[PDB]
Amino acid sequence: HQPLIARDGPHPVEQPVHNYMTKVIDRRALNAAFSLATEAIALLTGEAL
Amino acid sequence: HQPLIARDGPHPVEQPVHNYMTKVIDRRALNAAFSLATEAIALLTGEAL
Repeated sequence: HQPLIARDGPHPVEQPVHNYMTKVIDRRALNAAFSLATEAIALLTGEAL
Repeated sequence: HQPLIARDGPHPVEQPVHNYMTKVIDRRALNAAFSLATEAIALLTGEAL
């Protein structure tokens, strides 16, 4: 809401202005990288023992 | 396990490595001696007293 200042004399008259605006987000879908090993995750998570 | 940063972008999902580093031992000898004369063998033993 942009304010104004009264101006004297032979001048244009200052009018109260407002500005309404919107944006959008941006995704940029992030990844990672993982590597468990064969004879590893099954062995230590309940496949035998 | 090396520090990884989750990566964005259109790249191929980069190759994940989580392994056990193997290293090479060296063998070093650190040799040391001391003499012992023709005395202190007939001595120290009862042989010459």
